[PDB]
Amino acid sequence: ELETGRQKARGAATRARQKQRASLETMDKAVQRFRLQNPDLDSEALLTLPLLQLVQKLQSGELSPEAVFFTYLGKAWEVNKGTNCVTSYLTDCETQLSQAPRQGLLYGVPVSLKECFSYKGHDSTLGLSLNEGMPSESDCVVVQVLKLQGAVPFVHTNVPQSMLSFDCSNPLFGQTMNPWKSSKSPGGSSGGEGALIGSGGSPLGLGTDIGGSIRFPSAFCGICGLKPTGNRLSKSGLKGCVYGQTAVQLSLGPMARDVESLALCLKALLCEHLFTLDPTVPPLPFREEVYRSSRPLRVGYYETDNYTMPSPAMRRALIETKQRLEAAGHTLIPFLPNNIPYALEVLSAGGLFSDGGRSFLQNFKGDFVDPCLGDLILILRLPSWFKRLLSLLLKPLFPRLAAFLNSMRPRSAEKLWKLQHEIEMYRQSVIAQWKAMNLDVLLTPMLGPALDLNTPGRATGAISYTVLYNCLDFPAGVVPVTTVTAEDDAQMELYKGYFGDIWDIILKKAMKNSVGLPVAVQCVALPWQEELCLRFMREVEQLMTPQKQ
Amino acid sequence: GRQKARGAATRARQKQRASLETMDKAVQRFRLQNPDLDSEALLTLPLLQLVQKLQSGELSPEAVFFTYLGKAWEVNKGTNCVTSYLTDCETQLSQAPRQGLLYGVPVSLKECFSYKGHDSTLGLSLNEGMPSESDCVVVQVLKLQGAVPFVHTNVPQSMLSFDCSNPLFGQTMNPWKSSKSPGGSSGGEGALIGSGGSPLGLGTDIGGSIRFPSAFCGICGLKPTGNRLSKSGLKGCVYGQTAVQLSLGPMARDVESLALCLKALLCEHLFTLDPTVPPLPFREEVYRSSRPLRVGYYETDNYTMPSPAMRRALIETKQRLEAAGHTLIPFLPNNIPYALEVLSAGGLFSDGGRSFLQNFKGDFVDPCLGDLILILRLPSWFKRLLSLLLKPLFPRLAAFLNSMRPRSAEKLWKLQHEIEMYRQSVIAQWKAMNLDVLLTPMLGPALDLNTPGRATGAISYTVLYNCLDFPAGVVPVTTVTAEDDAQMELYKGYFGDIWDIILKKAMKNSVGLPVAVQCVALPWQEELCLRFMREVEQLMTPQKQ
Repeated sequence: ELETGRQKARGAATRARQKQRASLETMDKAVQRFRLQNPDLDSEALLTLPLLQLVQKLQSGELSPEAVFFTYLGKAWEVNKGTNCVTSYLTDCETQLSQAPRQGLLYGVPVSLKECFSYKGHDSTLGLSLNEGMPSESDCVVVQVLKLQGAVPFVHTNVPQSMLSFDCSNPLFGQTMNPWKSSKSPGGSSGGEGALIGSGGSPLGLGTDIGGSIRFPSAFCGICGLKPTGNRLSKSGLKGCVYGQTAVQLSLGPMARDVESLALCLKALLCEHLFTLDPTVPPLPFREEVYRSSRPLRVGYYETDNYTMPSPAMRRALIETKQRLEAAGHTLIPFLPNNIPYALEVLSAGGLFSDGGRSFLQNFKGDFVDPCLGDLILILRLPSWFKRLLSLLLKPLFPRLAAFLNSMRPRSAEKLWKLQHEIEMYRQSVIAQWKAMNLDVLLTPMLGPALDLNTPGRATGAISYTVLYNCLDFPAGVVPVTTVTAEDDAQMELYKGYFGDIWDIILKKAMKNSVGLPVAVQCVALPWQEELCLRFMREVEQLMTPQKQ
Repeated sequence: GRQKARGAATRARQKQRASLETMDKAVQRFRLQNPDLDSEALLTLPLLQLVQKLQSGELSPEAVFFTYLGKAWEVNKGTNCVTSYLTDCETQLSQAPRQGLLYGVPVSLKECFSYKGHDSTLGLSLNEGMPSESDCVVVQVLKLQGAVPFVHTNVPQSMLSFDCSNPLFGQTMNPWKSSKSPGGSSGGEGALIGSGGSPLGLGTDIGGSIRFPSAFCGICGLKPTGNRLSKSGLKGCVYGQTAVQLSLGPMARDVESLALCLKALLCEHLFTLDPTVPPLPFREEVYRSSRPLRVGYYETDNYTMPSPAMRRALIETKQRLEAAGHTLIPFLPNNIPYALEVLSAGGLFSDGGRSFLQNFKGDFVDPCLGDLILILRLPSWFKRLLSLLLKPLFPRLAAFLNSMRPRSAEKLWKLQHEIEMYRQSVIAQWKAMNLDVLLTPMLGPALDLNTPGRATGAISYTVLYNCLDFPAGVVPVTTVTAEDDAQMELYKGYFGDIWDIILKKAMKNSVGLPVAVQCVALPWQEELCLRFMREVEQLMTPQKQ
């Protein structure tokens, strides 16, 4: 196919960057006009309040919806100067401020949206040139339900190009940076949400997750998030670059400063509004008594998946939370899901690249390839025979690289059926394993601390803690527990990895210079048991960081 | 290479013979020891009253079990629907949980519902002599709810048919007319329940397998949303096909029995034993509701011309629904030919049926399957060649034959996304008209034996709602009058191809056969679908309530 150059892509970028500048300029001029009429307002007293108190003050009338909106809008503008997390300001959000239903459970709460969520008259670019100049006709289902619950969506946050990366850079809107350290990644693909919420710019945000896209940004930026069962929320109206892929399940969920906020958001979304607008979502209301329950829990755990070697901080975080849960009265049981290498190398990789990434590569024609994507584009473009040959060559010395590369080959519809059946069986397998040890819930090390910029796309193996539960389709949440100590960073010199392939070499360098950065833990429950998962997350939060309760 | 098949067929016939002999000796023992017991009053009792007398202790579980077992054995003589007698039942009978909602209730299972120590042959050789080492999930919950599964019921070969014959156990017959097919693939269940051999049964449905036998034999059936109930442990031909949703559901004499069955399944035990199933309890408030309904309806899908019996059945219920204060609204799903020919056909045969064909290595092809097997065996270049050669003459056959060609994984995604968009487009219409529920004709009456496999276009009324993945249920509303049967001489179809020809002959000579109607609701609204079925039953056959 004839080369079309980069001209159309270059023009798109400048247009996108302008829409970015104009958004920020409108925000600034809107908040300066508010402060010229309300100098009395205390910003810091407002901005430090937890979402639960904030929302109940909006209800009591002690705080006006205009006050909370323009303070957070101002905070958002300020944190954006150092992080670059906002791509667009939602123009007609001020008309929503006045229309907001007073009885709505999220009344007057400013909510941030990952760019993939479509908003009327706005681009969902995904960092992809061919998607710019393409305003959405409608608000997507979840946006509509947020609005109906009194919430105020106000910003689109940055993604990495295409969203198939856990970094946060794209040739259109640039690179998002971690609010704790300029050199570090905020995570991805919901990275903008991580940088914004993490630095106090938003009390609540929404992201998507297919391989760790909610949990990576949450852990890297020291906030918490929840990836629920795939079809617990409406996926309707969401921009993606590949459609009709059901093997590995894509899901969306809340990201917030504390877990109590997450359970509020989940309760707000799970209502008649959602179930009517998207009838394909099972009408499962938020089970309150399960979330509030204070019974002792049988908690499974592991210190390592025996695939990606945890950092000393990850290991330390896991053991510390494991020990404090035993002291709390919970029974802790060693548990490790069988055949993890299988789940990732053939089930996950194969489920995401069944077509050999052909449909995926369509979005990159005549476009730039952002450096934060690594060689993923270069590798996927190679012919099937070359992917096979290279895989066989690599198999003796580099086993991980071999199996991943082989699964990125196109197969028939027949072999897709086989694959989807094998995922169903593996799901049944881990559930059986789960029940035999009679677990309530599961505790997992969460990848951390934040990796250096432009490294995540070169260390794919690190998704082995997150993508496992998109494949299994289990509700999985992430909660911050500790920060990197000086002792933790020194031990990184004595980090070898389990395989010693080029992924481990890059990951060893990426986690250095990380003192004072946050490290999180992962909480996992059985499918449809997100209220159980939140209850467990609430416990973990209470024992590790009790300031948030 | 037919030695294996002849052996498998011989062995299966011995097991079926011994199954029936065990049954006979068991019922003769109980009848002689309990001669005082009134069997006739027992069998005509509606299931709701039957469990009520069982929970109160007015009737014993031993009483209801062997009374039904005797009837099952007797009706089997004219239908050939029982494939196997599940011997564990007699010990499980004594060990039934007293608190269970289905305590002492005998349940009949389709052969694909795997039961410990028994085969799920599906009419294939390669599955004979391979007993299940485990009860499937739904079978477990039934037992945990006090139910007693007693028999395995016959299916057409490979289960991809709405007839009911296989080389192992032979042909199943409609309990109303010997020359008629009982429908399929839950054909055994249709015949058994249809003549009072069982109060309750379980079937599967990929394209009408619950709704065809229920309509043909004159009983109630429900096809829920694919994943409302646990599919774990079910035997099938091809695994991993998710585009067109496979569903399982109850089959019984009245809709009240279906609701009681669904309430029993939608419990703690099902959700614990299969956590992949969304824990949606049975919403009593919805099923029991009596608010007027905005009812969508159509008399024809403009793809398969309904029989005069069908058309009358549709309008009559529509009329009584209007008379009962329900507002009736003309409604038709968009692009039905597109949904059948490219989506539904392509969904089931994305791989050209290669995986389906593997089960037929060295096996007999039952006449009831028609030309399906040799048509699939054709190479894709030749499937394509015939496709656009037949295109000018018979578009239906041409568009089906093309959709039975192998695709790449890339092409499946494209097709899966088209199914997701179509599902959203039909919902968009549904909301635009503000519908509660949808009324649909149900292909009937029963077709003659060996013609369902030669009239593939007749799946139109059923398969569409597997493609949409909507809860759909049938309720018998009328019977074929000689007047209706006479008008079948004027039936032409919309295309006049062989599918229209075979169907014209097959539906003839049907006086006295049951005609049903179809109730459709939105995904996960099974209890609303049952509420509608309850209404349709009450207005058309008030004696059932």
